[PDB]
Amino acid sequence: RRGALIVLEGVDRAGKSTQSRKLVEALCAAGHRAELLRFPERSTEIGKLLSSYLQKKSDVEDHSVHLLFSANRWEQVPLIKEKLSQGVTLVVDRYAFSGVAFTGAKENFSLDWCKQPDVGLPKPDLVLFLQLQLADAAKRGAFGHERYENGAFQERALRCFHQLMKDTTLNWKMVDASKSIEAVHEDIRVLSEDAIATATEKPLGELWK
Amino acid sequence: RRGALIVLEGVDRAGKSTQSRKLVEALCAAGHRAELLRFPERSTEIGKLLSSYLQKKSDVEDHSVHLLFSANRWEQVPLIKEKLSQGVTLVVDRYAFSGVAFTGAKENFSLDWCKQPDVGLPKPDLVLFLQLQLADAAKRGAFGHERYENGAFQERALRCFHQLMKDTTLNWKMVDASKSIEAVHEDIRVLSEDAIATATEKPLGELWK
Ligand SMILES: Nc1ncnc2c1ncn2[C@@H]1O[C@H](COP(=O)(O)OP(=O)(O)O)[C@@H](O)[C@H]1O
Ligand SMILES: Nc1ncnc2c1ncn2[C@@H]1O[C@H](COP(=O)(O)OP(=O)(O)O)[C@@H](O)[C@H]1O
Ligand SMILES: Cc1cn([C@H]2C[C@H](O)[C@@H](COP(=O)(O)O)O2)c(=O)[nH]c1=O
Ligand SMILES: Cc1cn([C@H]2C[C@H](O)[C@@H](COP(=O)(O)O)O2)c(=O)[nH]c1=O
Ligand SMILES: [Mg+2]
Ligand SMILES: [Mg+2]
Ligand SMILES: [Mg+2]
Repeated sequence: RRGALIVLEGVDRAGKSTQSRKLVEALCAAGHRAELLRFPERSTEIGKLLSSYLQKKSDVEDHSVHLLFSANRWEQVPLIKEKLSQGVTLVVDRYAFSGVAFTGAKENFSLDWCKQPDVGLPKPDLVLFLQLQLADAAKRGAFGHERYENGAFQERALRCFHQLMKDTTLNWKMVDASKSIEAVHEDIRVLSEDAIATATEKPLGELWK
Repeated sequence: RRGALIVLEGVDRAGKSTQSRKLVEALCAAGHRAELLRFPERSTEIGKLLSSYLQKKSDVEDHSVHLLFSANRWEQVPLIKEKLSQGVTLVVDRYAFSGVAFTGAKENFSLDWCKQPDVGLPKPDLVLFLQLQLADAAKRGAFGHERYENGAFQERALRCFHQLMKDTTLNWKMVDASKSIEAVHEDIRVLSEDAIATATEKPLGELWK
């Protein structure tokens, strides 16, 4: 019976990476086959160009870089489909919603244009959005030095995330990411176990189509 | 007064590269400022991944590779816009129509999906399509060893080129590429001088939007 495709999204410092790793751990301890994936996936050739751009070691024209982030996803599709088909649940730290939110926060990029490259990807069974006080999120240390890590940019991407949340065909769940690490974890684990039990029942969908 | 953006398209061996170089030469000898561009532009980091894929030194998932060909274009947009704004006419050996025709010849790729990444690019003032007997085109030596260089694939891309030709908002001109090199050249040169004279009159357009 297939695994579920579970995505964690949220603004920076909302706890996506910590909860993603802890969810895989709890799922494996509850006897599921589960694995962690992340985007961008920095180890391929595309991913290294992307990693360079984000660290500001290089600049890349905005359209091209949007397309590189989408291709980075499509190159892992064969692996995603295979693992799900084998009953492995995949927990993914960011996906195409981050792709659309971060480019669409830039001037002159329509939401529509930014979604197209990602149309057709494996459609998540569950899209968790980790909500946190952008401020009460800055009290989570301090913006890193990477591109996009500043307040104003974060605010334009959060609006984009909110447009994408009006999709009713995507199973979006909000999570209050202000609680402790263990409490966020328990909320996430329960919605994920629920999605996994239903997933083995419907075919993997296609994103935005 | 801006330069014109002139694109040459056609199936393999139709003479796109030879006519492109000869057109730039004739335009420069007639006192215009003109330069040659080609896609893919193999000297950037993206272009090297693309060059590797085409030579079959590497394989790349079909969606990702489509997106890489489009990003390769967008990374030269700043340069395209600047040169045109300075009165330099640009002669481009293949553009987004080849991008759409070659991926859309693959199974399960809609024309619509394949056009999106390229929506918004600098809109050619003149799109020359070099028509030639796919057969009478094989008498132009023999298919190279690169990807896509086979009859059946060429036939599916020619159908895609034909769908794209129903656009009425693109100034498409057919050229009979079966004649000699010098005769094709003279036909091309005259339509290009004509487009250059009108171009200095309307703003550079946006492709497919
Ligand atoms: N619920 C939480 N409460 C407090 N600190 C947290 C919480 N979740 C994560 N942290 C810490 O906040 C920082 C950002 O967490 P991280 O998982 O990297 O978030 P993201 O991937 O969303 O940026 C890290 O130091 C992490 O350990
Ligand atoms: N009109 C023409 N007639 C005959 N041979 C031609 C003609 N144009 C080009 N050639 C030759 O055909 C081959 C393919 O031409 P080329 O310009 O590389 O086409 P493309 O870029 O469309 O593949 C080359 O050997 C070229 O010199
Ligand atoms: C997956 C993805 C991430 N991003 C962003 C969000 C973050 O700023 C950055 C990577 O950050 P991270 O290490 O916090 O996950 O890249 C895009 O701009 N496009 C994309 O497709
Ligand atoms: C520009 C472009 C070319 N192509 C193709 C057409 C040719 O097979 C190949 C490059 O060939 P060339 O050296 O004959 O111009 O790449 C795509 O598949 N996508 C694209 O965006
Ligand atoms: Mg993280
Ligand atoms: Mg559309
Ligand atoms: Mg050529």
